[PDB]
Amino acid sequence: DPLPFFPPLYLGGPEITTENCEREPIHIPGSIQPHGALLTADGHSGEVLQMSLNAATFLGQEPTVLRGQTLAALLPEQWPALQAALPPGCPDALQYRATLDWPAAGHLSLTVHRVGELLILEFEPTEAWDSTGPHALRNAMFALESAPNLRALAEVATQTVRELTGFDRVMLYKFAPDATGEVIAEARREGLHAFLGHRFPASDIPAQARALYTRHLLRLTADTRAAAVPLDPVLNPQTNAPTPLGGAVLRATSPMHMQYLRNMGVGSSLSVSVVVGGQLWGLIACHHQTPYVLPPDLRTTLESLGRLLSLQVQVKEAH
Amino acid sequence: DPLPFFPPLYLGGPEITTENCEREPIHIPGSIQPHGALLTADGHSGEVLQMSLNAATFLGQEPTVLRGQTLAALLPEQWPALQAALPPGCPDALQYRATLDWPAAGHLSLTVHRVGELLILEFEPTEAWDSTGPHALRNAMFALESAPNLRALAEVATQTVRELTGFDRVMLYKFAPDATGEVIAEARREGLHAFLGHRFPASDIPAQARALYTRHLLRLTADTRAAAVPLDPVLNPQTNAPTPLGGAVLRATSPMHMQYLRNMGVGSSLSVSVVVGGQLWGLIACHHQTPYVLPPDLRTTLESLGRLLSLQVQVKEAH
Ligand SMILES: *C/C=C1/C(=C/c2[nH]c(/C=C3[NH+]=C(/C=C4\NC(=O)C(C=C)=C4C)C(C)=C\3CCC(=O)O)c(CCC(=O)O)c2C)NC(=O)[C@H]1C
Ligand SMILES: *C/C=C1/C(=C/c2[nH]c(/C=C3[NH+]=C(/C=C4\NC(=O)C(C=C)=C4C)C(C)=C\3CCC(=O)O)c(CCC(=O)O)c2C)NC(=O)[C@H]1C
Repeated sequence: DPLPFFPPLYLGGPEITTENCEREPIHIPGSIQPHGALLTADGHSGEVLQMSLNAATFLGQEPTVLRGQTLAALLPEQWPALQAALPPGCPDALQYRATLDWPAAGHLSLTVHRVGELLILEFEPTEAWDSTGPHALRNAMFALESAPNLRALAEVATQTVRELTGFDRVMLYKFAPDATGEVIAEARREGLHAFLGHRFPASDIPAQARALYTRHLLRLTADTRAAAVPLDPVLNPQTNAPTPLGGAVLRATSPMHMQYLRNMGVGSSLSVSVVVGGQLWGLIACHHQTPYVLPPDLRTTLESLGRLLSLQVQVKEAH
Repeated sequence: DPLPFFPPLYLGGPEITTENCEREPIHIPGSIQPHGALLTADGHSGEVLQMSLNAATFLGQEPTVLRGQTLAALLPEQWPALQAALPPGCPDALQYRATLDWPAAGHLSLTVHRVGELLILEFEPTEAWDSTGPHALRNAMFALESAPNLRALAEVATQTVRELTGFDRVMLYKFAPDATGEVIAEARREGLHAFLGHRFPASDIPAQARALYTRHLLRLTADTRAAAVPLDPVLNPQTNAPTPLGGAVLRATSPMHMQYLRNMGVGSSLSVSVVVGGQLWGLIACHHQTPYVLPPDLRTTLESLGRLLSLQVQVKEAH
């Protein structure tokens, strides 16, 4: 049961310290990570309402020009499909995805979700050969199914995610009822110090983060030294209030957690929730030594693997 | 516990009737469906040993020319990857998949699996826009997870598979302990007669088919009037014995079952096993009124959906 959040910094909220960090409003940082661009749009008319300041880098046109234009004009070939896929009242985790062409190498991957009356559109560069078929997940299911017990399932899950992603470290981090955690399996690059069997205080993943991670099952920091890029305007004009970004992987990471990652020598981090009977059971927690953008198709594969693993854990815990 | 099979027709076995059909060797028909091509190759040297008679249609070169050539020569860009993906002793259900270019429209999809010392290579045409992302499955998982009980899960599963495939009819067919079956959910085109709630004798899916369907989880008939195309030579030269084709979706369907489908007015059929605690629990059973080749990526998506559904059933039955 998390504490209520304080206002974010851009609304005069307090600075976050180790004394108050359970109240950081991590879902509304009003900014994104710089490896992609974000727009928000009215859910009915498709009018573009907010834009990340870096949008020209990815979209080819300046934020000041794009604002107020409709998606019906900007994305004539996707707007109907997008509307149909995300009707009013749909779950905020439901996503529409499409691949767009862009004057640069590879393509742009577009991911969209709906929060209330707002559509949130994420654009990130993707290379052609950076596709992952349904086979990745399909082939992986076999070894997960043959695991004879919970610990063996955990060991195969971390090895499989490391093989699929190439991350330097992949852990299964299990929560105890007091919200402390333990690394119960780990696949890692030879020579990296082991976190296997190590336990960590509840404060390392505070209660509002655990709540968020029960609703939105994947999040990441692509570069633990990269500065966030503001949304402009920072408030959603529909509401004159902050834009919820929990459902966007481009959401800026809490600075407190960015410092934690840097202190561990981590250049890139990603985790996927394992949710069992509606409760946060654990995380598939991944590190890389250097910045790294896991491709959208692979992130989606990892999400599905998380759901599979949650069901396999739920089956085994009943036994 | 199925009866032992008789020899196949091409080894002088008996004709199959309603009196002996539990002994039809359905896994070794020595032939494939005509919408793709099949080769078999030695698992170590990659020498091509058998070829479907129609291979020139898909590969551009005549069967008589391709035989005896090595995959190292024929597929220089895939042979190393293929070898690495399917090492000796790997599960016969494990697959390697790749998309090849071919002088015709779209591409060729290549699917490979290993049985003993043999590699079995299936080639089928696929269109560019016939790709299905990991998102299809990922988005589908939500409604399956929210289903409040087993029957509701069944209803959402059939509707979801019908939405993903466009099939005229999608059923969940559940086996009873006496191997009879019941259609426990059904999504169908308006106006088609309902099979919902109908029960069927065990003989409609005989014991050797149920055994096969416990190991190889997807099979189909793309055109219920299409004649099978022989493999040549029909016997695997490694063994001087029939080539097991259970793991190839291009395997020719039992003529008995083809007639059953025609009697039902079905033009195309596909099913996916639901396997719970290693036992065949049921099938996701699909019909179309006319011939139809579900694309490889969508078939793989359906496989994964079957595994997901099996785990969700297993979770709910425990409760
Ligand atoms: C006073 C505030 C604190 C704090 C805040 C915080 N932590 C997170 C998110 C995560 N913390 C994680 C912790 C671990 N990663 C590890 O590798 C290990 C052990 C080896 C642990 C215990 C993880 C996995 C996350 C999830 C994010 C990710 O996978 O990178 C947040 C939320 C970040 C966000 O989503 O914006 C916050 C606010 N952590 C602290 O220790 C104290 C100082
Ligand atoms: C004497 C032999 C018989 C026989 C053989 C047979 N049947 C199958 C495979 C299937 N039969 C299925 C039956 C149903 N489909 C339906 O729509 C309904 C009810 C509405 C039923 C009861 C199904 C679903 C299959 C699986 C294949 C598929 O999905 O199309 C085989 C094996 C075919 C193969 O894989 O080569 C065989 C040998 N069926 C008979 O009724 C008797 C005459």
